[PDB]
Amino acid sequence: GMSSKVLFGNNLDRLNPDSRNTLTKIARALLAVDIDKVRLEGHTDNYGDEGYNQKLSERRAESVAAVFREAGMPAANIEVRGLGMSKPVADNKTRAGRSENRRVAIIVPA
Repeated sequence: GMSSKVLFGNNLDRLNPDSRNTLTKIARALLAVDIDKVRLEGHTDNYGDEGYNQKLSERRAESVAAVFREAGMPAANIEVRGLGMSKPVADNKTRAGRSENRRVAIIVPA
């Protein structure tokens, strides 16, 4: 369940109930131990153009941000960033790699 990486289907930007429940637990844990800040970075595969992917990455990051806000984390303490297709961690040549690029990274910055 719990992971810093949240995955999405091809061209999708929402969260199913299992994902939302997992993310609520992460959010509530961070709230409980009085963490200052969470940074949510949205990402895409490189299919489609820069702008298309930029906006998709923003929608993904916002979906995750909303779960943190609903759990009680103030918006002022959440940094939401879409990086589009620019910072892959896996191989866009393959389905498996593209799948691992379709993500939000949950970060607790120092």
